[PDB]
Amino acid sequence: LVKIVRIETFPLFHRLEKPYGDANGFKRYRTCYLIRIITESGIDGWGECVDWLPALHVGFTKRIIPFLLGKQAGSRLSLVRTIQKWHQRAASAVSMALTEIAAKAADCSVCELWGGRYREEIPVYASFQSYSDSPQWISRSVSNVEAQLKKGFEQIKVKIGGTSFKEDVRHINALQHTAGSSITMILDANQSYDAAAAFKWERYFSEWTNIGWLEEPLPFDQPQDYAMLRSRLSVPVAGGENMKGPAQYVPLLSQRCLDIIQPDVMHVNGIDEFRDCLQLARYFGVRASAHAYDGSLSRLYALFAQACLPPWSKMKNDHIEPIEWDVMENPFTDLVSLQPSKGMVHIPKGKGIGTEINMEIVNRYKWDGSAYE
Amino acid sequence: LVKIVRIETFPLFHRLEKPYGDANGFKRYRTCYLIRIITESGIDGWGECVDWLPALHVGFTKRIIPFLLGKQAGSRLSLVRTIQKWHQRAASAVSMALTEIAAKAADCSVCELWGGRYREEIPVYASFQSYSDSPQWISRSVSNVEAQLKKGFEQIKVKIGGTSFKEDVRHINALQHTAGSSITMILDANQSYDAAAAFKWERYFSEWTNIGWLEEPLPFDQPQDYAMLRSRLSVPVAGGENMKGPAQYVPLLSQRCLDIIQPDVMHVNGIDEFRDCLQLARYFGVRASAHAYDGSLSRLYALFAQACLPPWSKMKNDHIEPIEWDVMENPFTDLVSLQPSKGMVHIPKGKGIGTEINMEIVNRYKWDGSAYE
Amino acid sequence: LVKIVRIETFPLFHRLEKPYGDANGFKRYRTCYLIRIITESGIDGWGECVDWLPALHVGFTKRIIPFLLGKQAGSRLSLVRTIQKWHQRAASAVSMALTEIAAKAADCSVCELWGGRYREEIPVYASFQSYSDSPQWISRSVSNVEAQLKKGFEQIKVKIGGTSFKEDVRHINALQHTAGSSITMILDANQSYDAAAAFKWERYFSEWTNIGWLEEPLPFDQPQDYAMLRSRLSVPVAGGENMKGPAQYVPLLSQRCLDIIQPDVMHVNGIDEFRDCLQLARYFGVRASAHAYDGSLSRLYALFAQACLPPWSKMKNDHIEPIEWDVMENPFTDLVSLQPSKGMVHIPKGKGIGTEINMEIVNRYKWDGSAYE
Amino acid sequence: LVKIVRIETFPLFHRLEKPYGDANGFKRYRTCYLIRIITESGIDGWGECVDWLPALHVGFTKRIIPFLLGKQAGSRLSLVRTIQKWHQRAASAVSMALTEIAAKAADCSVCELWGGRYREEIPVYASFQSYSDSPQWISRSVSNVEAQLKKGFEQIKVKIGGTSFKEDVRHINALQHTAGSSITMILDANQSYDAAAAFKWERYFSEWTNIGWLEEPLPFDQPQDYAMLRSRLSVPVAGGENMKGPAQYVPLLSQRCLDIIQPDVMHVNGIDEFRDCLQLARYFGVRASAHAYDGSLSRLYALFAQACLPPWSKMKNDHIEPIEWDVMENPFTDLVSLQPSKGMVHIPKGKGIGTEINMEIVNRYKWDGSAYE
Repeated sequence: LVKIVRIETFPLFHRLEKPYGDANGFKRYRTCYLIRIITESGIDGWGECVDWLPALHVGFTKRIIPFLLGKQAGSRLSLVRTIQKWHQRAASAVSMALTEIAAKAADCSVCELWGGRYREEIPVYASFQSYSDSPQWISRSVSNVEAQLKKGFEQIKVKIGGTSFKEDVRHINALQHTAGSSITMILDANQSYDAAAAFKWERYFSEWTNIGWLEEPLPFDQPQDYAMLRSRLSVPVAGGENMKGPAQYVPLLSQRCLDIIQPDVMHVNGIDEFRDCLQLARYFGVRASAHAYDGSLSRLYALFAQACLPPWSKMKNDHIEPIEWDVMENPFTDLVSLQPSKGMVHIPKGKGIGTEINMEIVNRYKWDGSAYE
Repeated sequence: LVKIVRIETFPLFHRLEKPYGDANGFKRYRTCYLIRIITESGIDGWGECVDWLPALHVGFTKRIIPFLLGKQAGSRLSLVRTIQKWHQRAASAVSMALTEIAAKAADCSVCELWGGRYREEIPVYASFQSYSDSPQWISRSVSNVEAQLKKGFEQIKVKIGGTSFKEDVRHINALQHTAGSSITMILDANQSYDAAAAFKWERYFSEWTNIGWLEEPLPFDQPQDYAMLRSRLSVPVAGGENMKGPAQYVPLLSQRCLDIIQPDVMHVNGIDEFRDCLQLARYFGVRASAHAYDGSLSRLYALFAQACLPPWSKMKNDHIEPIEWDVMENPFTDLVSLQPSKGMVHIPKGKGIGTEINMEIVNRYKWDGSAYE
Repeated sequence: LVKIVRIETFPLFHRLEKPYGDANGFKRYRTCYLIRIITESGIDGWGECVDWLPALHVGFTKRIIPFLLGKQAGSRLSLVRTIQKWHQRAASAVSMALTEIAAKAADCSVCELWGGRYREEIPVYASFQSYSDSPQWISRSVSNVEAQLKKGFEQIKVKIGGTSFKEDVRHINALQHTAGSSITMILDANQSYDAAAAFKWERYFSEWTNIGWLEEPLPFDQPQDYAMLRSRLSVPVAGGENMKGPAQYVPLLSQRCLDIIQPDVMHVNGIDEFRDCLQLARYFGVRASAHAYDGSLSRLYALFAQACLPPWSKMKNDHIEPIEWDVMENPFTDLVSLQPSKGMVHIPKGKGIGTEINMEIVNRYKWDGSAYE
Repeated sequence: LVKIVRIETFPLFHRLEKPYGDANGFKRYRTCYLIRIITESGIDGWGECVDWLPALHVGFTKRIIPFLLGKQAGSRLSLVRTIQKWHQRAASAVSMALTEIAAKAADCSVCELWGGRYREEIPVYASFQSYSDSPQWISRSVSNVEAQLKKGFEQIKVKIGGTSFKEDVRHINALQHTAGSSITMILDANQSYDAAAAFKWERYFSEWTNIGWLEEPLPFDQPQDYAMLRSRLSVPVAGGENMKGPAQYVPLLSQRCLDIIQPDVMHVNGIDEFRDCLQLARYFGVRASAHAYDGSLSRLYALFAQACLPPWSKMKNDHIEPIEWDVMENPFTDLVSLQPSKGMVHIPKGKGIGTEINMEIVNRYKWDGSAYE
């Protein structure tokens, strides 16, 4: 029954050396917002969220923190529920810090808190923001992908739908010729297309044997269009990274819209809601591969969640979905000291989250408090 | 700490002084099967299941126990999932025992283990096996109901569908005149009917203001008949107590078959799958009221689960569903010293399950090993 | 392995003393066509069909009999299958004679041949052809119904849809006032109506408590209209007496068109196909009440079939559907000596069909071979 | 004549010399449970079921046998329906025994009891448990298949879905090169996949001309996923071996889920319910090919049933579906002395089941009462 006594906030900001992006445009910076909740006993817990920092920082300092102080850290479901009404993304960060506190007070790991892992290794794919601001963007993308293939990644994700079909195809072709067919390739459209535009890829999908899935080809306004497209393509369709929770997945799965859902710990209403998304997928007989582009601490929670997820198939060697691993310039990957080895992540087994937040990163990237174009 | 070293079994049996029943026939006895899992550190936990005792006992002693000895008690998800292949009922009892151990090892209650409760009290309804083997069965039922109303139950469930509509209407009318409109009445058909037979009640549902729901009017073979009937009645329709897990509820809910689902901790694959049933209902926007007719220790788990469930409505004093409380002759109701007052059950707050199994009852009703019927 | 050696035919004809009818018009005569198949061993079997006698008699004498002679009586499925291609109604008669032969050669009853009865008593309703050729048709119908109520029939079927709604209502009202609410009344429209015309009865159905079902309100060209109407009425909808077999029921049941199907032994492809219709209904969760207006020997087979049918409900006193019992002038009711007693028929238990064909009737009503307006 | 006076039980057990399996894991032993029901007159009959022997044996000796003693053997429908409540598996064995008794008492074969056969020979396919515990599992499977092809099997079934697509394709390719296009190949996934995983085979189904069907690609939780996948593949889809009866097939067929249903005599509620499964398929216009992997005496019943089934097509030499023939190490294949020649099984024509249970095998493999695994 140990009360919350203090909460520290760490808005983080990093201007990118070279911009990159996807169909929505070029990213110029990366941000992160960490929280540390400290209880009466001294047991503490960390959380992570990502949103526009001026608005996010006041959400915490002016409303969430004053609410949380003096509250019972153990009333996790209740506290996260009430905060969800003010800022959903903040709510996810709080849910992480409170889970860490719980696991520590219980003297166990987070996976143990959840009833024990099924496995201690989780596959990851290298996730690229393939567009850059250069006429030579295709050759640079090819070089970047080659670099990561050297590291033993066997699965990659790259961007499409930001330029004409003809030009995207040239890019994908160039990657096929370097990577070869033993590398699995995922193509992310970031909702650029309509059904007919997406379908133009089918003639290539008919030939290629190494396409993992087609990701977010369409916006979600018309679920029936997803069901339509899915039944026409020769590769799996994934999506849903901007869904807010299990309730929003339910009708997409009832309508047979997707082969793979992709909840993001930070977009849904916290880690328990996130785990419910994964289970929902299992119950509907569909796959789940977390979106985690902006995560590091949150990404570790997605890995814990995957480790506690039952197999999706009876294939001895192919029965757990990979998680997204951002491979672009981003110092926040080091907030936790955990990296893949040959496309595989080994789950920390220690108490709480089994690892520590890298304070050098926290300190180096302290946000200067200013508005950032 | 938690390696499993010993498992004790307690088959229990009670011959009824006076038989009672429902549309499936008369119950002649009650049974219960308790297990006590003991770990290396001495931390123990209890589970309960119910099935025909000769076959259940051999399943534990010859398959389940030999498998569990030497296993790590904290690998709850994994172990339950493995046992679920040989025996779902057994897996449920195992899940409960492992949950108690987990909470004890964590030095918290089961509800705190799950992220903390939303509330401290849960409503219950008095559940009756209304039919007796007697021409005077209606008068008897009336007397039985009046007895429980004196204890301040505000909601009851009684049986229909075992005899002609005309005679069942006589029974219900008699109850209506004695209990009056302050008392909520739940009618349970136990799958006796087809849509047209069930629909005959509508002309009375048109007049009455105090029907809680119509329970299991039909078998579940044809889900579409449920959606059809639902749209025709003036009262909610509940069921699904014999569904084996959340995956079985999914198509029913996608098809808008039920107003209320009624999972049973002992019929689904364990306490975590049971809790997933309740979450699934919430995400589909349907109500969830646990079936708990057999069961005492499993009934306690159903109450913990309901305490950790967010509200179903925004009504200040009508936003959590009741749980079933068997009010018929059954000594196993005392296995756990928890009873409702004025139709409300206060949830135990102490470490583990916050209560002790009554060894007096366990010893008194030891099954003597004889086969029955 | 006993061959068919001889087959005798008995076209029967009876001019009605006073014509009666339904929405299709007045019946002026009744006909019956009996067959007797005799095997090498002397074991014989009877069958019954009903169709226009000139065409039916040549179907037998010129094609079916010459086919059947020298065939193995025991190859029932095969022989009935092949004859179905020439004349379906004849095929039913053959299937009956061959079943009788089988039961006799096996030294058991027909019910035993089928794996034993569930019960030995079957409820029947008195079935009226309510229209007569008189301004006083309502008073005569009232008198006819009163006469049968004296015999202890508790359920009746009468005709509607042959005249304006206003006039039919006057007739039904007159019957309600004599019979009272302890008599169950069935209303047969013989496909007179469209959805809107049928629905006009709903205002009366809203008031009456003793309506068994509404029978064949619409033609079957548009199954969706049945599904539509069923969901709007306050009484069950029955039909399907002109369906040719199980395959034709399947889509009506998949579309939730009917509460009760009504196969006719003589319209479907013989008795095994007929029993399959009954089982199909059970599997779809719907009721089955045989059409049997023109049957006597065939009616007995419908009774055997009902006796071998599992209950439709869990109601101790209401779990088997009645069969149709023609109560109009018709000497062929006496072809077999079996009559209801207070609305209940007791199934003959003896070997073969447990009864004999009444040869006095066969002889008295020999068809004179002439065309009959 | 047929009062039941004695019932003898024969649990049987065989430890495999070399384990084999499918995507669910490796089989280590085979079991069989035979019953012999003896009537007052000395007429007896046999039944077979398969389940975990300690629990199955107690179910018979303590519940089923005590119920049957003194009952009339000719009340087959009733007795089977009562037993179906305690134990479906047991009811199946009981149904078989009572059917043999019925046919014997009738002095005819089982097929004649059912109305006579349509045909005297039924095609079978060699069914393999393709996976072995060995790096050389592919070569072994190839050798095993070649061995059976030498016996003139023209159709085989092999296992997929237990390992990665890539490795399963290697296995199937190896089989294709050895067996060639004259041999029909059936691929059985044992519910390993989701739709997208199953659909990966389509690019090979596009090339191959000799695939019989794809068996159980998916679990049956979401029927709509089957209809979806069916419309995308170039080969028929079969399944349903774990459906409990015709009522469970109805929604699958209404929804156009399957090209082929695969009832199992021992998994449904008896031989009459099994035959209803096959009839249901015919009325829905779908194919029916019995699952018979375990079973020898029950396999014989499946063959009798198929001999009494009308053709599925109008193709002179391709109008009856094959039945499964287990070709793996299993001494219980000889319990009944019936084997295929050149992939065809000739149906026994003699009274009762036309054959004797091999008491040498029954005695050799007597279960010693020890619990296993």
